Amino acid sequence: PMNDNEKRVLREIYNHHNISRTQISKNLEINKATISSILNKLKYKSLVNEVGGGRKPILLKVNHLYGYFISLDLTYSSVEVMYNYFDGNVIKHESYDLPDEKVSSILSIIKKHIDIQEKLDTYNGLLGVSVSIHGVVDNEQHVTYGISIAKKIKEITNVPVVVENEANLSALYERNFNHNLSYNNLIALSIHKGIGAGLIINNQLYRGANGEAGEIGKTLVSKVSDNVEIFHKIEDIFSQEALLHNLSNQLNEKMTLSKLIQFYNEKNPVVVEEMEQFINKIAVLIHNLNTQFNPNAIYINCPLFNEMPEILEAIKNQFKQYSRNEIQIKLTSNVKFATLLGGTLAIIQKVLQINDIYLDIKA
Amino acid sequence: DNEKRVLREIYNHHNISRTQISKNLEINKATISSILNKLKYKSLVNEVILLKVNHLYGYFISLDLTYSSVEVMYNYFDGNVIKHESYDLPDEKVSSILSIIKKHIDIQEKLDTYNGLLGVSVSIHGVVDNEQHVTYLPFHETEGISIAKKIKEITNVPVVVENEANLSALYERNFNHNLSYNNLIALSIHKGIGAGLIINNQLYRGANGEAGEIGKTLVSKVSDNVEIFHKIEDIFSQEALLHNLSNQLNEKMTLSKLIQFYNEKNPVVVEEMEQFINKIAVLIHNLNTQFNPNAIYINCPLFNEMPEILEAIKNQFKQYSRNEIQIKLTSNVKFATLLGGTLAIIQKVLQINDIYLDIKA
Ligand SMILES: [K+]
Ligand SMILES: [K+]
Ligand SMILES: [K+]
Ligand SMILES: [K+]
Repeated sequence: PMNDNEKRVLREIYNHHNISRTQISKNLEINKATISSILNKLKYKSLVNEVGGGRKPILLKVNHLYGYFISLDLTYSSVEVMYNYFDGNVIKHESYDLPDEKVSSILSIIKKHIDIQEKLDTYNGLLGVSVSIHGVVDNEQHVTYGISIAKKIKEITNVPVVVENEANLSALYERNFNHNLSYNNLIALSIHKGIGAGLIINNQLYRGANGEAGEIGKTLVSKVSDNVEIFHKIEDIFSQEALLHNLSNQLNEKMTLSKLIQFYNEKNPVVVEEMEQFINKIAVLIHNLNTQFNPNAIYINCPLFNEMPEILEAIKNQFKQYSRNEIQIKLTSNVKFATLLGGTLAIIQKVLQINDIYLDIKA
Repeated sequence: DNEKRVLREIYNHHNISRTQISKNLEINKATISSILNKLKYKSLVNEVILLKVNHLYGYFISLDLTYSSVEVMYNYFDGNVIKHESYDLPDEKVSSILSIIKKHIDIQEKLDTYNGLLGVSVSIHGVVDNEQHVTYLPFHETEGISIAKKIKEITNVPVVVENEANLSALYERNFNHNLSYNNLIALSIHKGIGAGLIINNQLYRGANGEAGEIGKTLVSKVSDNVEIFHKIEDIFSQEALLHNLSNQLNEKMTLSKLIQFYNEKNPVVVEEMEQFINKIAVLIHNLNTQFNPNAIYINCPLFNEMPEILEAIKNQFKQYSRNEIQIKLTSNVKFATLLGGTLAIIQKVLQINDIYLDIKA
């Protein structure tokens, strides 16, 4: 009957660390008697606990032992497995090598290394699974890029499942990480094999009509050759994979990220020249994203930049040649866990059926 | 605010019964009758069984500051057009705009309404930040003057200032609300390239009011082994097209001359048009991969004069994408911007955020 007000009070508890009963009442404009009644039902269901002059305030927190969630990240070479308490806090994290591209190999890892009957000292055990992918998910949870990998995971685990693009999940993470700065407009820019963007617009993850918003890697740019204008996808020019493939052709050897960093630190001229060009293209890309979306901030997740964070200053310096806008240009706020923790947020929101959980999980 | 909800229902459903309002809002008939009696008492609503927004409560002014004119639209309280006037703009000066406003608008005139002028919307070819500061006005000389403050001082009513493409997107939202297109773009192609963005049924302006300033996107061209970056509005805006045809044909090219030379099948013009159509198709593909809207509404004077070019854009778009995005021309050539302005001032004065009224003239 009071399902909505129970959800509202629970959301306040997630969003405000050790909030008082009276502060919940004030935030929601609901009388103290009704807030006390709602809290008693939430305490009775083991969802919330009380925290251990004049009257002492009653402080509330989410009961981390109510159950746990699993956040999965299906990368190009691994299966990342994160376990989170009901309050979002990290229990443990594991990384498994992915022997090949097969979905069967992913499912084999999930079956072999995840014990779904394990309660991890929680009352209800596994409550839900988030799945992060390097692909496109439509608004009806269909992976569009026999049976979907998410539905295959839903059957193996037998709990609610959410599937989402990795850049979209990282943007949810950045929304909550920078919520204290009120950055209600931001972009999580992903540069790896492709170029992807997680878009936060007016504090909401914007997915577009088909879940393809922020598929910036597919943007077409022209180059006139032999008096013929040819269009190319920007991710075929300056994704990290395109940079490595280009350098493999120029140096006539197989280039890996580790070799690129080594050759760059050694100041190999072919690599230095290509890096200056790559840095310039990314600076122009940030300018273009700013004139299109005009966010408060952009958070770049590029393995090369995470290994050499000083390149952020070269991007910022090159950006100044094109624009005087004060957009915050940053690297990802959490190299290891932004995507995984964004997944934790998405599964919490789905299982609870509560939007705008602003919880900033520190890990 | 149930009083605001009932008023919004009456705006959104022209002639709605007391029982239909009750059903739409899930509020009992007695409370709806009580709310309606207060709204009738305030002269905001009139009876026709059916309820209508009292058009004689007052009126609004919607202004459009174009490159060469000051467009002045008068609207009743229900949004209906009273009249529209167009004044020549002698020069770029903001002082000349204010002189026209002071000379041709009688703010004491009630126009048979009870309260007279209730508010003014101002549409500009430029950037307005979220604090109503005009931060970019390319074809007009500001001279330090605050458009918002100066029009508010002259008219003594609430004033909203907004980008023309943003106002056109607000107009398309109302026009295509029955199709539930909560994500759309109003693409403006004239001297520059601009976009009004509707995201999740709301006008998205960005952190500085610069969202959709797509004309400033930089693209590179290698010349004499040097990579040079250019703003796309300097390459394929309508002005840029006319400029490159002026250099190729060695004569001053106007829109009227372009259409004439195109219909005559002048080879320089026919090839440049095929290239222009292709660049706009790629632009729509790029906007779709960036924003992925339900629909895009293009406002380009060349396309409004030759609407069949929409089919050539749609055909060329299929070479790049299989997406089912609706590609259309503006739903109202003459008044989308002005009527979007009417909507923005109605929403501001009433403090009601999702009004879907669709008048066309
Ligand atoms: K990445
Ligand atoms: K995305
Ligand atoms: K100003
Ligand atoms: K705009």
